[PDB]
Amino acid sequence: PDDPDDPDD
Ligand code: NA
Ligand code: NA
Ligand code: NA
Repeated sequence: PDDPDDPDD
């Protein structure tokens, strides 16, 4: 969730 390019984060 913290990383707008990474659906898992
Ligand atoms: Na994300
Ligand atoms: Na950030
Ligand atoms: Na990233």
